[PDB]
Amino acid sequence: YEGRWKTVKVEIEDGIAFVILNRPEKRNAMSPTLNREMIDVLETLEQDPAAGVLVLTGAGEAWTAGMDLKEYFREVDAGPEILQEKIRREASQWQWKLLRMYAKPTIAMVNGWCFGGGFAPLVACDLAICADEATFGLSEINWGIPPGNLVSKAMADTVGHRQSLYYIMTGKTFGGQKAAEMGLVNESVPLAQLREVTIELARNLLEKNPVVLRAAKHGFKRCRELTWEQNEDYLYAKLDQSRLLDT
Amino acid sequence: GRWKTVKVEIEDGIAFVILNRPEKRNAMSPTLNREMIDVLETLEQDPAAGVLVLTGAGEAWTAGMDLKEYFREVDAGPEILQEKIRREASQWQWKLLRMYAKPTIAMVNGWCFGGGFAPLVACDLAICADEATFGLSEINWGIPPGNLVSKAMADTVGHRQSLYYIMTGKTFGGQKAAEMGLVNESVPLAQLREVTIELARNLLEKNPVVLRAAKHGFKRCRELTWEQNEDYLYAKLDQSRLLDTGGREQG
Amino acid sequence: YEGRWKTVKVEIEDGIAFVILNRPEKRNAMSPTLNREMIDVLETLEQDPAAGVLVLTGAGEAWTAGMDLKEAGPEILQEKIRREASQWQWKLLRMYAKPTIAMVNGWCFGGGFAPLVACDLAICADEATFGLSEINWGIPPGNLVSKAMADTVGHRQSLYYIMTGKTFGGQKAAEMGLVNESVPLAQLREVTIELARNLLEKNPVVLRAAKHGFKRCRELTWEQNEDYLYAKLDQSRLLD
Amino acid sequence: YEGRWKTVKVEIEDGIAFVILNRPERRNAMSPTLNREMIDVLETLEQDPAAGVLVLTGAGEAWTAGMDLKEYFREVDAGPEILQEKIRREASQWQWKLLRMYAKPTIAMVNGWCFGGGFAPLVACDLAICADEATFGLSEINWGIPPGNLVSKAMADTVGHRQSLYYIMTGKTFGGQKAAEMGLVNESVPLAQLREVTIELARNLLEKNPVVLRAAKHGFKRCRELTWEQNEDYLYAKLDQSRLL
Amino acid sequence: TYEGRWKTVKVEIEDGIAFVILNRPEKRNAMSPTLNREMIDVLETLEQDPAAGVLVLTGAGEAWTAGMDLKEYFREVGPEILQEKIRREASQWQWKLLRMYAKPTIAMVNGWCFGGGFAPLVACDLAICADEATFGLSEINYGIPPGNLVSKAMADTVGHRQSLYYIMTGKTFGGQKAAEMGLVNESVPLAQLREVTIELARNLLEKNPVVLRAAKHGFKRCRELTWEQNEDYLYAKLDQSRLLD
Amino acid sequence: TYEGRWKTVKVEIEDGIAFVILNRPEKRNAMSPTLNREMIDVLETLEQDPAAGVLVLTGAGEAWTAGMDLKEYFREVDAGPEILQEKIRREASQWQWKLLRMYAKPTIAMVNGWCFGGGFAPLVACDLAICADEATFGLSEINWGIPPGNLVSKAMADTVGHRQSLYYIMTGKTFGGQKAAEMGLVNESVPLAQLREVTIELARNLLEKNPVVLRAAKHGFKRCRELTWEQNEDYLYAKLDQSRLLD
Ligand SMILES: CC(=O)SCCNC(=O)CCNC(=O)[C@H](O)C(C)(C)COP(=O)(O)OP(=O)(O)OC[C@H]1O[C@@H](n2cnc3c(N)ncnc32)[C@H](O)[C@@H]1OP(=O)(O)O
Ligand SMILES: CC(=O)SCCNC(=O)CCNC(=O)[C@H](O)C(C)(C)COP(=O)(O)OP(=O)(O)OC[C@H]1O[C@@H](n2cnc3c(N)ncnc32)[C@H](O)[C@@H]1OP(=O)(O)O
Ligand SMILES: CC(=O)SCCNC(=O)CCNC(=O)[C@H](O)C(C)(C)COP(=O)(O)OP(=O)(O)OC[C@H]1O[C@@H](n2cnc3c(N)ncnc32)[C@H](O)[C@@H]1OP(=O)(O)O
Ligand SMILES: CC(=O)SCCNC(=O)CCNC(=O)[C@H](O)C(C)(C)COP(=O)(O)OP(=O)(O)OC[C@H]1O[C@@H](n2cnc3c(N)ncnc32)[C@H](O)[C@@H]1OP(=O)(O)O
Ligand SMILES: CC(=O)SCCNC(=O)CCNC(=O)[C@H](O)C(C)(C)COP(=O)(O)OP(=O)(O)OC[C@H]1O[C@@H](n2cnc3c(N)ncnc32)[C@H](O)[C@@H]1OP(=O)(O)O
Ligand SMILES: COc1cc(C=O)ccc1O
Repeated sequence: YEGRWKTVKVEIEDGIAFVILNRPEKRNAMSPTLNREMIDVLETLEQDPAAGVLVLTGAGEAWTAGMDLKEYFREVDAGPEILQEKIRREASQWQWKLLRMYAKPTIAMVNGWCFGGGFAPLVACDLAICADEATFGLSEINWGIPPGNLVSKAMADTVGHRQSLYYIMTGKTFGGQKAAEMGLVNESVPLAQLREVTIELARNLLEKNPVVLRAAKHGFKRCRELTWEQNEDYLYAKLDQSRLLDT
Repeated sequence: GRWKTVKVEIEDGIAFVILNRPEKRNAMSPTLNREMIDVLETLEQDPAAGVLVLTGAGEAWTAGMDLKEYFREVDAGPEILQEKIRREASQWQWKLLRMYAKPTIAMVNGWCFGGGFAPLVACDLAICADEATFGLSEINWGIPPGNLVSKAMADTVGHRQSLYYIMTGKTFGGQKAAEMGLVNESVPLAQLREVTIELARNLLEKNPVVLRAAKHGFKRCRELTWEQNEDYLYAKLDQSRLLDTGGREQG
Repeated sequence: YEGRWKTVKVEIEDGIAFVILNRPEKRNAMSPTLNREMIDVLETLEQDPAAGVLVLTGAGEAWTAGMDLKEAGPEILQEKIRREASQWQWKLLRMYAKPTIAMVNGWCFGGGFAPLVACDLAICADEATFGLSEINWGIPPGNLVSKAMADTVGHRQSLYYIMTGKTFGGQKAAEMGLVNESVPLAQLREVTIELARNLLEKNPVVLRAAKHGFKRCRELTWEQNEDYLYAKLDQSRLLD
Repeated sequence: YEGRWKTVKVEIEDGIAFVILNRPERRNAMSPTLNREMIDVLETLEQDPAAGVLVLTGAGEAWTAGMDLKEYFREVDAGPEILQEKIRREASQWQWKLLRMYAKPTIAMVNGWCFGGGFAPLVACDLAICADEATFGLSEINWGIPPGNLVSKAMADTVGHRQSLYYIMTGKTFGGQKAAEMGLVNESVPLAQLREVTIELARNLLEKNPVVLRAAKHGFKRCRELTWEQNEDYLYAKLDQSRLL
Repeated sequence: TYEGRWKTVKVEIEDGIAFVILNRPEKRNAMSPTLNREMIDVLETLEQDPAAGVLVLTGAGEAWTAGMDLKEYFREVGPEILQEKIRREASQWQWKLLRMYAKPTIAMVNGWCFGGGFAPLVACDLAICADEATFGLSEINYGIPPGNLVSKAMADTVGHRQSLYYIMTGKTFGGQKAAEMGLVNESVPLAQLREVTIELARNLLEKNPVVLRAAKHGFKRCRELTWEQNEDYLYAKLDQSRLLD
Repeated sequence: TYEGRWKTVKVEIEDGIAFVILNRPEKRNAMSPTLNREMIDVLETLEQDPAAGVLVLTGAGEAWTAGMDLKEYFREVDAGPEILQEKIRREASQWQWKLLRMYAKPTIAMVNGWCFGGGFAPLVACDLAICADEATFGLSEINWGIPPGNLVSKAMADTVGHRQSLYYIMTGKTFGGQKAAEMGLVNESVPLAQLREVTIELARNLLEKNPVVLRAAKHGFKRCRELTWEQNEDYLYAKLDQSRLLD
């Protein structure tokens, strides 16, 4: 994995795969290059047995500062309209299509700045711990666009109706304690203890049968979309599928 | 003096829509309903108005549906009159209001009961007075919550707490309303107007069409799957770029 | 109702029907027998004018320690066994005719979460312990357990407790929104009763419309609900 | 109602309110005037006990040639955005917001051309009889737009998946017989028999209790959206609402 | 044997085919609450009976079912709460147990099918009728909208325009029209009804029962789910089938 | 030239029409994990290729497709790691409907022959379909001892009536091209000798449309099925306006 990707670094320690967004000089802004590389990282790590749990984090002071306004636009305008379709799909592909129902447990370790488009993979990640010192913001409004991709849904899934509208509509920033209070993350802790808390959580997840864990996490995310009567069918099916697959 | 039961004041781009039946604690009559439609429709076309703040005259925000004024009409006409009277209440309370073209803030200055919860939650954001008292009194009056009241709770207040207040009909204060997610914030009545106006000013700074796309998109995306939203939210983004004449000039 | 059921007791006092899960020796673990009796209990108390409100609680230290793992046959029996669990836990309970309160006096694990959340309201003891232990036993949550969490507990929290299987006490359950409130055990029965009596002062048909409407409206758009809620209100006025 | 509206006529006979789109010189294209008049028509006939069933039909050769290319699109598109959104909302308001769950039974009586945007109120009307000679078309694609407003959903509700995509994607026209065969309408008959057949259906409808008829038709259109288990609750509520009212 | 076991219903099993015979022919198999309760017991019993691999729901005499029993419902109902129970019992067998029943089910519609009979007709997986069978949603003419899951049964099997026509008019229709509309798989002469049904039952009996159950259930659920929801759901059913088989 | 490019598929473009030919006719175009991976590549490639205006999905030889490859797609995957199964299923879904159902360009299935089981997903993902009278269809899954996997049962639900769908799923009975057209599974059935001509005529019609506009129209229709009227008022107007932008 060393030197494999230009904009991401992967460090696998004893079952825990740290996936590190690695454009710290651009505050880990999500360029099309990065989107395409994160797709390869998630696919590759899915099939790597040494990666039992994934921790998504950022190099330097940012977690991610959102979409790369420059490189995204640079590539999009260099091509015909239909290029935008491909470029948008690639962002969705790693941010949540692969990530939201990922085969392996995932934890967002939010060490610093998290803006705009970063909310989608933040929520696609199963659980999330952040630094008190981290700063969040849905700054789309202040740039003259509504939240794009699945950002507004990420909010809708995790943060109350009123709170979600306040932050989307104002673009106002908030810290890690506020993010845990509003339910965006599981926990906010001082940055000095971020890695410790995250690793403790990752090892607790490593204790469980991966196939059983997958059945439980996926079934929970899906169940929110189904009625009780539909869930009776769906949730038992996931139960039974787990039993078949769990080996 | 355009409306009998509602006053509108526009200052620096903020339209204060003031429910104006204080003698009745701003209860919602069919007249009020009909006039609120006209108000929302009027203000929508008013380039001077960039944010709406929905508040009450006197001590109440609204004490809810005016039940005498409702029966006055419903029992003087055939069954089908009820259809029209309900459509009119819904029309301003949420059909126009929930997905309103312009940003909306409920400034809950006081009493908020019953049917008041629907326009409350229809309003995008809400700041109340600490001193405000809310309640879902419907149950003690012998009816389940009418109109969209129960959905308004569902959208903003946890399952357990929603059931509790619907089932018991117990009242709660602004702090507890903030706590449960019904409103954004609760502040002392003495600071309610200034707090709402600073929020309102923030919102006037935003591109209107873009704010519209953002707030509508959020409310609708709650109903859709992630994969349905991929399609819907990008559509709202692209629509916002077209309709905003405007410009989006970050870039 | 004395002596009527092997694994449950019903005790009615002045409109309040206490339904007491009664296998203390196995921490009120839910067996096929218990499931069948609970169906009978629910159907009976429905038609009994003496029960105005049901409070679902547990004998001894447990509320319920979840499905009974010991209490094998042809494949088709599993269909019936699963259906019987569902039938009382939420098919009858979630939209029950009468107001229901869970009184969580102690241990609440696994499959207990389903009737916990089907119960309309819930008060628990500070000393009670809850957990979604499924994961530690090697199954995801069965039946309606995960949806039960989805309805009451935030996304992050739900996933945390489901994925880790970590236990939490009464105060945390109230803070998460799992139950309405947590009181010391010493005051659980009194606080529960005060709530029950409050609900007993309502018109039952109206209360029913109100609590059914709210649970269903969560599933419907605002436009659907304009139709559905007014329908429930009018149905209420008919059934008076 | 004689001379009440500029672009629509209402002629009531024996409990049947014939609502006639009345711009035959513009093939009944739906302009902002017509849209606003149609709202007033719907609201008025709702409260008029003389009207027991509405028959939606068109003066001249057309049922409706769709939205007014000039007055609804071209003149508006250039004007204030906020007015555009209001104009769209007014089109919806009569075409389906009031019409799809209308208090009273509704029949579209499709005497001729039906294009584009006419498909929304077509499907909002409970039942529909067209003439064999009527021609239908989702011509939007050929005019450079996808179908606007609720037109696509009007198709989705009544015409199977492959046929809907076919007619939306090609914009090919189809006659009344094909319209009945695909499920867009209930029946197609020669134009010479259209009024008779439609009146006979209206008379059947007029024999039913209005409130019960409302509960049944509303309930059906809503139930398509709900699960069986949600429907147990909802449909029994509609039945009980019906008994109350 | 189940001979003489129930008052209003008969079960006769031949070679794995369980004929469930609605048996109040003097009352055209009207569904009283006694019949509803007995049907609950029948479904629960046949579920666990390995002799029964497929269930065929038919009616004694000239009716399949004339719908809900007017007299015996309106009788057994005061106190209000009793209606809750009676309505449940009706739903319990008609579709709560039946629609997602563990074994494959076939409606064999030999005659009259009205009103409330539509719920179990469509809960049954497949259906064959006689050309001579007559159907109608007479609820409108009795002054109630269709109750229970009747309107959804229609919504699942019959096109939008046709369902509204029949619901709003209450008009009757024969076996051939029932098949044309999609309400049943096939209409055949009465003399061929039993053997066609049996031929189909024999085909179903040849399948792996657990697999058949996954397949029929997953189809009916998938109608309610989006494609992305069904990727998850349908693989879960497949994998569940592989476990349980 | 796409000549020689993929092992198990061919692309031939004539005048804006990209014929995508499933090409294992000696295996009746059974869909192996190789063919699935390659079809993902084909669709991403053709999406960005302005020479391709409309895709026609068809089979070499006597088959359209005989369904998933029992040997390469089921048997051999079953012998592999569990986590591999996850990727294999995803890669089948990826070309069959995740890219294909809302594909950017118009699609037509040209069903020249056998179409079984797994075939039904990409059959209905394709916007339009013409088949030969001589083609034979079947949901054979039940007779191999599985329920329909992947999206097959949803493909049937979207296109074929409730009664007919259960009948064919439950019995496993085959049916011909005319009956496929009658049931709503395809748009039309013609003799095989005319299949190509009729398909190209349709494709030529489709190529006259503004692609961005055609895309909005077919996508909006598919999605509107899932939404209520009030929802569609929002969504369908968003599609119309997005179209006016990108157009
Ligand atoms: C669609 C959406 O995602 S909307 C969200 C878009 N992103 C944002 O609104 C956040 C934008 N960035 C910021 O607010 C600031 O960069 C912060 C708070 C993240 C960091 O502040 P600072 O520590 O003062 O660093 P600074 O602003 O100098 O940025 C460092 C470099 O990162 C670049 N950068 C930061 N964020 C982005 C971004 N989203 N896209 C592209 N470049 C970025 C900066 O332009 C700067 O470039 P340069 O020094 O090579 O010219
Ligand atoms: C499908 C689902 O519901 S997920 C499973 C959810 N439930 C659980 O994880 C709980 C399992 N049980 C426990 O963890 C413990 O019994 C506790 C914490 C509830 C209480 O523990 P203690 O106070 O130490 O008492 P203890 O464990 O000895 O319980 C005594 C009896 O209860 C029985 N019991 C408790 N829960 C269950 C159960 N869920 N199934 C079967 N038996 C149970 C024990 O087997 C034991 O039986 P015995 O006396 O014949 O040997
Ligand atoms: C979303 C939408 O609704 S997109 C638009 C969809 N509508 C259509 O495609 C139909 C367009 N119209 C036509 O194709 C034809 O007019 C037909 C087939 C209906 C009738 O054809 P003809 O009998 O030959 O009449 P003709 O085309 O000359 O129209 C006669 C008058 O009606 C007008 N007219 C017809 N349709 C419309 C329309 N949709 N909007 C505005 N005016 C219309 C014509 O402009 C002409 O008026 P004018 O001479 O004052 O300019
Ligand atoms: C809620 C719902 O399901 S809506 C009610 C649905 N049913 C209907 O609309 C039709 C009711 N019945 C009929 O129309 C006719 O009985 C038919 C067409 C089924 C058969 O007609 P006929 O063969 O001429 O027989 P007839 O009308 O004499 O009925 C025979 C007996 O069955 C009884 N019966 C038939 N249907 C019902 C019913 N739904 N409920 C109670 N009794 C019924 C009749 O009252 C009659 O009783 P009797 O001889 O003991 O006095
Ligand atoms: C979920 C799913 O998709 S399960 C798969 C469902 N598919 C089916 O039920 C169809 C299976 N195939 C058949 O029934 C037949 O092969 C038919 C009707 C399509 C064509 O029959 P024929 O013309 O007699 O050709 P035949 O059966 O000899 O097939 C030719 C070769 O294709 C292979 N083949 C055909 N279908 C498949 C398939 N689905 N998977 C793997 N290999 C296949 C055969 O094994 C044979 O291989 P061989 O020559 O290497 O031994
Ligand atoms: C496209 O993948 C699959 C298709 C099928 C069709 O029956 C079954 C299992 C699968 O994995």
